[PDB]
Amino acid sequence: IIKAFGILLCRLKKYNPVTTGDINKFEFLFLKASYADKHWTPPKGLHENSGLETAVRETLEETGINKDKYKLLNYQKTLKYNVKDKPKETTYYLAMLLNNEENVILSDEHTDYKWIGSHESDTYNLPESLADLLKEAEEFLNK
Repeated sequence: IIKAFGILLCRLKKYNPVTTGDINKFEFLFLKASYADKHWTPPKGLHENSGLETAVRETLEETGINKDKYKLLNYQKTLKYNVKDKPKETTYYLAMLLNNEENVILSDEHTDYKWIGSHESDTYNLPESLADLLKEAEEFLNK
């Protein structure tokens, strides 16, 4: 079972079109893989040798954002997918930025970053499981 771990990093939206109803004030960091499928995902990476150690290191390497720049919230999820018919699990840990204006620094693994919401799932061509992830995360963040 191949294991990947990432941090689902959220921030507060800088603007809301509507400030009336029950709304989604939050948005998650998504990097666009520079190769192959050009996948959009949260920052993540392969376990080596704690899943959170993995998450924090790969998030650092992938975005330049260290653990001290964000607060790990009490929510997580595991997505199971088969890679070339080999069982894989990716666990994401919700974390919110302390500074809403923290700047993403990409490595050569990605070409683009966007802060998105669960409603933008299809536009970003996210698998139903990552959309589920975003949905649940928003449920948690807005409760």
